[PDB]
Amino acid sequence: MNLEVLCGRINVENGLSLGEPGLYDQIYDRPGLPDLDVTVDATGVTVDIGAVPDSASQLGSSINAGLITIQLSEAYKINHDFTFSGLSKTTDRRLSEVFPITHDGSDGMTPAVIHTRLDGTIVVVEFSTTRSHNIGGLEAAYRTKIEKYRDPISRRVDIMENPRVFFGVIVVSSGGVLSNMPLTQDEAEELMYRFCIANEIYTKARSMDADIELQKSEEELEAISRALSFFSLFEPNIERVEGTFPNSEIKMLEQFLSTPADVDFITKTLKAKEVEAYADLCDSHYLKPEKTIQERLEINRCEAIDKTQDLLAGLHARSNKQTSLNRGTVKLPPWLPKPSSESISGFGSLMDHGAYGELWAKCLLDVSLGNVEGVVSDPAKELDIAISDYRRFKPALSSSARQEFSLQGVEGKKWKRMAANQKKEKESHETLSPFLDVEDIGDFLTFNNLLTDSRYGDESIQRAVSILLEKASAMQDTELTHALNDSFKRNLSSNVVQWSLWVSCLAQELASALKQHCRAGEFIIKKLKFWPIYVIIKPTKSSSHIFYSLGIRKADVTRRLTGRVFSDTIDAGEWELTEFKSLKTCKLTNLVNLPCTMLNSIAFWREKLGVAPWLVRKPCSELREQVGLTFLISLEDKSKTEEIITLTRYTQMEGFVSPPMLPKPQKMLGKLDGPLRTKLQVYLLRKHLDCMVRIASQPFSLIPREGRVEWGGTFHAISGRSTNLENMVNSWYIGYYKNKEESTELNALGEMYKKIVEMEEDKPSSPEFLGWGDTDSPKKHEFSRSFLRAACSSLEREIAQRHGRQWKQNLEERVLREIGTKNILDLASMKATSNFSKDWELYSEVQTKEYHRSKLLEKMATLIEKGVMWYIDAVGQAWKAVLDDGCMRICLFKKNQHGGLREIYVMDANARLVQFGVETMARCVCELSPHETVANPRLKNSIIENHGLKSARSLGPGSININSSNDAKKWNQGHYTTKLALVLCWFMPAKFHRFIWAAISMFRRKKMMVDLRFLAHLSSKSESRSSDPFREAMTDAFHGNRDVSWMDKGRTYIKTETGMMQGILHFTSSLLHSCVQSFYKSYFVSKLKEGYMGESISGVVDVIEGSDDSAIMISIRPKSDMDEVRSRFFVANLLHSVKFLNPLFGIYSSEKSTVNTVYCVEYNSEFHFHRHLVRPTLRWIAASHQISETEALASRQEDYSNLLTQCLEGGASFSLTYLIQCAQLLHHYMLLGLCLHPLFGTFMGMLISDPDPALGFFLMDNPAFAGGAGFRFNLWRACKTTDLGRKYAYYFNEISVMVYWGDRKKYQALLNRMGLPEDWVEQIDENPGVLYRRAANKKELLLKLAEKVHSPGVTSSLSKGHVVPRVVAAGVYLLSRHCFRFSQKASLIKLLMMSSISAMKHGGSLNPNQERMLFPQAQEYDRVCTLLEEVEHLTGKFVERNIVRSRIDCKAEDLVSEVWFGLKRTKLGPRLLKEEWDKLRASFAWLSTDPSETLRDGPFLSHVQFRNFIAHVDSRSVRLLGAPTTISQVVRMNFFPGFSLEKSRTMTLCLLSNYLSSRGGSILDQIERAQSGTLGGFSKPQKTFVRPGGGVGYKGKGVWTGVMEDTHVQILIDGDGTSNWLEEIRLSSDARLYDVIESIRRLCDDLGINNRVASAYRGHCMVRLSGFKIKPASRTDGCPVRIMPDEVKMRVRGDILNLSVTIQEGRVMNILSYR
RNA sequence: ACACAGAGACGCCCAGA
RNA sequence: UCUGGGCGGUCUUUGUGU
Ligand SMILES: O=c1ccn([C@@H]2O[C@H](COP(=O)(O)NP(=O)(O)OP(=O)(O)O)[C@@H](O)[C@H]2O)c(=O)[nH]1
Ligand SMILES: [Mg+2]
Repeated sequence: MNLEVLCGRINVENGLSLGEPGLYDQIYDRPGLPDLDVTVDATGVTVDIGAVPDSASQLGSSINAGLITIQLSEAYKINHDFTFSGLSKTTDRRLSEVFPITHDGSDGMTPAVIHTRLDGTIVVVEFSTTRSHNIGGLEAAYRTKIEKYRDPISRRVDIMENPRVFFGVIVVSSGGVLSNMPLTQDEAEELMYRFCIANEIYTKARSMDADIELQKSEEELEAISRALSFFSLFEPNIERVEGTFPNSEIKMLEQFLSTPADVDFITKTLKAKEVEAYADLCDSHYLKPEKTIQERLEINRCEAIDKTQDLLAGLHARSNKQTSLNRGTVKLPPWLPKPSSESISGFGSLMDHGAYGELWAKCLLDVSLGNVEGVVSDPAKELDIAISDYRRFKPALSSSARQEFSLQGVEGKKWKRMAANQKKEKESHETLSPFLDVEDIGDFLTFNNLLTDSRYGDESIQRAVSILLEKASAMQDTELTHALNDSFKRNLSSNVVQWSLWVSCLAQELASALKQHCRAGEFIIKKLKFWPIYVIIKPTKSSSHIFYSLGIRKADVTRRLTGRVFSDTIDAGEWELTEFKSLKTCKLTNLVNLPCTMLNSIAFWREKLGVAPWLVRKPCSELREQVGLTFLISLEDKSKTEEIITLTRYTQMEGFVSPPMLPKPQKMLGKLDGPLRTKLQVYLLRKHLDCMVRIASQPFSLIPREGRVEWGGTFHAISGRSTNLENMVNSWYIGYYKNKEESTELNALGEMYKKIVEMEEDKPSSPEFLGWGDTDSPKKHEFSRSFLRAACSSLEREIAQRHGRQWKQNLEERVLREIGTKNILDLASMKATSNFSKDWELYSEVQTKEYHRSKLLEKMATLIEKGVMWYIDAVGQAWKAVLDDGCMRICLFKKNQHGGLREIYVMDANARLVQFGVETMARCVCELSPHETVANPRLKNSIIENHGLKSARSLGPGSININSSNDAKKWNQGHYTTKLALVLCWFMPAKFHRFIWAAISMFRRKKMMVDLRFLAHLSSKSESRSSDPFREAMTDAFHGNRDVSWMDKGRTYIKTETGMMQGILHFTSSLLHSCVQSFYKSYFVSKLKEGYMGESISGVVDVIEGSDDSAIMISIRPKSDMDEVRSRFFVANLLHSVKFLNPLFGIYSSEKSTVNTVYCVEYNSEFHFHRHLVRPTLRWIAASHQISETEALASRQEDYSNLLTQCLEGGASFSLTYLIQCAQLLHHYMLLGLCLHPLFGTFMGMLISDPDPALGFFLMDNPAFAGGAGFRFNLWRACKTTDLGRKYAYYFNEISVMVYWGDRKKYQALLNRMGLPEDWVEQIDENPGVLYRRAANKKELLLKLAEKVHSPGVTSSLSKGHVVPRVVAAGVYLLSRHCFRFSQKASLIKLLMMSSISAMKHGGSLNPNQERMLFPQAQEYDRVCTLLEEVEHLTGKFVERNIVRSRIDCKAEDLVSEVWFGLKRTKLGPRLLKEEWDKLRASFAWLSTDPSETLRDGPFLSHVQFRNFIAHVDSRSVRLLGAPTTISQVVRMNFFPGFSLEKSRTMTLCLLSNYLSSRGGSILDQIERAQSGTLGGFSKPQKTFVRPGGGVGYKGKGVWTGVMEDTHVQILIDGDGTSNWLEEIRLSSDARLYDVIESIRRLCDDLGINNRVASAYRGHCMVRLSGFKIKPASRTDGCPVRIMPDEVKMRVRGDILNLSVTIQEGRVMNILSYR
């Protein structure tokens, strides 16, 4: 309506004013809604408006009741345009036209109505519209708009004299209209009615997928616009880029894009590599001349024997050549005493039994003469501290004793220069000969007494564990849990676990003593709390060695562990003593975790051999061998020890190689080099050599049975005993029992510097093979441009075929959106960033200063403080800094892995911002690839599974499948970082090239810090005498005696030009490997088409690729016996030619690859053996004890639950899950101070009073469904069935026990460097909308940063390695010194008494309101709890080798945000919105539309707690392994292997029974929640005028929108009065196209639909669908298959079962009715 | 004792003889 | 080379992705 009257009524007097916000609610009565007929075209959406329904209150003058139309591009403002079009005047002007330019960057955006004709003013009446149901969101919108538009106007005020400006804001919502210019109630009513009718139009229009998936709002368009503006105005100064980085000319990119691939070179090179591969495969694999398989195997065995003997001779020639040595693998005594109690006759016989005897006697004399206090803590003294709220001796050791101790490292620094110490040091470096006699290790492994019963079931430690386990099982006390508990007791009464108990106690007590220091000659003596073993301890410091000597009376040792693998013990008169041994912080974790490790090992290797936990059987040879091997690996904890058994997987996968090809296990002799320093290493190496000889002698026998393919003849990697396939795969994985987190000494940092340099120094001198020309015999780091063009074109063809034509525009828009939506804060994280700069280059200046890495969060917050809020506004500054620097800065360390040796690089702050854009670009490009899995996880378990279906469909029954599991070597340093730029720039638009090329061109000069301490100890070592050229290379490179290109005179860095870094260009290299795999796929299809005699071989080829590990799968069908051999030969040639085709692409095939394997593939350690999927369970079983350093006590339990779930999903039965949860309980209580605190039993007794998990109680899963339910499920069960619910209800009615680690010394400092305000809580409270959205301004980003830094995740992120020793070192004072915090400092005994004195003031239970508030998922918890009583006793039968994968399965966050702030986040319409909000109000009565009303009248003081509450309100799904009512089936099948415990038609019958019985609520919602589909209806009801039509109406238009099989089915329908036909069809999920088509046709024929009329649309399309049949997407005719609430009458028909779902016309549609 | 085809660690900072 | 004392979320130490 009129604007001049609205403008002229205001009068400006002095200057700029904001006005007064007037709020006008609904005052006058409102009519209904006019009749609206909306139709969506291919170019616009148009509305016909009917008569206004009886405007008795003069409301509706603005509407015209005629015809209106809008565009698709203008549709997203369908409210903001149509509501406000009466006041809209076409101006297209900015204030910059009427005000002089102040150069503030505000000269381009039109700010809505800016009517100027009032005495020379500008008003800028700027407009808005919201869906808020309250005032708080309206106030937030007003504040956001005024903050957006206030500052530039005030900046532009002062340019002219006497300003007259008067800015204003209008906001319209359903609840009312708030403004600031003078407005009367009538036009406010008009605007609100226009808003209601426009919202109705928008609701009708939201049944169109062109608008549902349209751009959300102006935020996405503005992000795309700013990204476009940055990308079109970014000058990287390319001449400088060429001047400072090598190989940075644009001409490489121009010639790659312009000059096509030379077909003649490709044709010549392919036949050259084909004949080379044929010659190599004949020569190496013995085909010329012709021979049988047997003699081929014998001569391959001869080659293997010769190669192993050559390696043995080479290792023996560099050793000390000794065939006998007395060395113990386990350096701990074999004592297994009987612990009784605290027990602190010729004490002179120890003096003359050596130096250790002298020390022990002169210590025990001080013990007897001195004070008992100090050795152990008195219970009374510790109890006197909690309620009321170390022994050191200096013996005069002799010179001989001091020298003997210094020989073993005790005070060895002072006696370094003596002759004996120097001789010991010289002999220490000697390598052991491989021919050393190690028969004792094999004798111990084969025969031992580790699993024999120890008979201490009535022991106090076992009594404590038993009572705690009985209390944990008291709430579930049935027969099955009792049987498995008794089995755990038997596993706790073995000899090995009883030895491990006192060993773990010693390790934990050493970890406690690691923080103590002693003077020269002082020692610390203690007694084990249970066992009568005395420990003498020499502490140096925490980061150095701890020394210990053990002593025990000869009468207290009841029995010993058999075997000669133990170190010699000194035999004195009445005591047995052990020499001084050393440990470190890293080595203690394995010894702490020892009894749990043995318990889990016994459980796993007991069930894997087929004996039940509840059966009694004597241990066999192989079980003892596996347990002893695990014991020795855990006790030794050395990298070279586990490397040999790690390589056994790659060695033993070669036994699956099919003819014609021989097994090649002797290719791994290259990685088996290196010195051997222990007897166990020698034994493992010889067993590995024997395994290679046995593998080369005979392959694994692949037997085709009646319905499945099986493998026989498989055997253990080390012990060599014949076992099953699963046992072999698991035995490949015993080497991960070593700790990941191994502290690396400085002397090992040099050798890991080799891999950076040893491949850099061989850079080719000519860069004309680095991307310029073509080469048929390429050196490493070189590649062919033509081959890269061919592979890139092949992947381009694949992407265009899969995602339709003009896909580059979609890729451009998604890349622009992804870049624009990124802010500064998302890249801020608690990951380490480098601090290396130009000031750190010269060692002559940084010799004293020590280098510390900073946090990325701190630097990103520093950039936030400087007024940088968007990501694109920092990349330019980062590139300016990097280009001025001239190089990219990197700092290194070592990865704490198991698979080998690996260096890890860390960027500075500048390079990360540049790398992030390229990373997102490459990820978005790889998302289009149909065989890339790094960005598409769903393809990991899809391509392998669907290959069988494709082979069955295309080739039919009887298909031979041949696989190749390729792995690349040196994936990072091999790729010269010009290939990746070319590959990325092939797929990207033309205007994005000049940033992609630059950002990747900075990887060609890498500037890497080396360790400063390494430089300090190398500077004073200018003379080197090592038998390795790299050591002297480092020495004279640092000292400048020679010239190298990778280190200069006195520089703290190394230069690296060739190669990328690890994972830094992960997605781009994934794209490159996808291109290579696509080229190989096309080439393989071509060769299978051209045949071998000219007759084609009918076969299917598909490839999968990740980062460097790929797999090629080829299924072929021979037609005869003679054809099969030739076809297998041809396929073997094709799969072998990749090893020579890869160097043309610069990829080097490793010896880790297993080529030409039938019915077997490995991709990501996921071994697919035909229809039997194999996972290594031992990795997750060994992963069940590393926990994160957390502050709350229950968080330890939830971490244990997470690790337990990880162990369950790896393929473990529920019995192992229960047993390893028992071991987790034991581990948690030992960390609580079970073996280090005198006051545990009383603590134990106090847990009689209260089983509170927050106070230190461990909850246990139900043994039938253990691991699959979280910790919160156990908490819920305990609250319902025990008295814990009373305590929780009392605590809630009154208104958790958490401990600070280091009292937040670092955290607070991390706060103080940021400078964040301490008053941010009220700023969050006053604008509730700062969350639930992303960001809009600098202040809200700062507030979100302050919210991020005050989070549990960032709190539990400053923890360092060796978490278990640091946790257990606090176990001596966790109970009896004030360390916990309650919701000041108080000991946990005090917390238990405070809980106990309030236990008398307890009553009732948890009402439904509190348990719904606290325990949000209670419904499915009860549903899964009520499905467990059907099987409760050990009743069943023994009847598994068919293990496959199985899976077991609006929300309030969107609802609250939409209601309170009007942000579109829900699919549901207004009716369902009101219904869901009413249900949420029924859930919590304190909720209200006003945010302030909910804040003030709620239990949360500020909005952040409310936000975390809503986040915690909002599904748990678990993946298992087993054979192919579902819950009952998987529980019955997955309890124990081979043992049973006592479209889907069945689901359709269940739904029908529910419909006839009406057990639940709406049957439509029950069907939808059951994942069945077929729910929806019309939105244009096919307008019906008169009967003469074909069904009265059925003419003109019509759309059916609904959900079937989780899709957005939006079938367009149209009739001409004589027939009805579909027009366009849209689908969301393309999982099962054929079943969806069948269901669609079945729905269609019930109403009557013809597909004769094809279409009128020839645009973008993925599949074109003719009549009831799939056709090619663009051939002819068809229709464009496109990928992007009331129940009144369910009557039935006759003679057929029917469900009347008649939506808007007299025809019945069927859901699942049928006959 | 740990690390290593001999680079390290086996204590480190403080005023006093 | 001795004398007194002080020393822990110490440092080493943890990157790119899923
Ligand atoms: O922790 C990791 C592990 C793997 N990766 C990335 O994944 C790649 C493959 O991981 P990889 O174990 O195969 N190492 P690679 O350099 O290929 O040599 P090799 O072990 O002999 O085959 C590596 O080259 C890294 O780029 C990481 O970035 N971080
Ligand atoms: Mg690899």
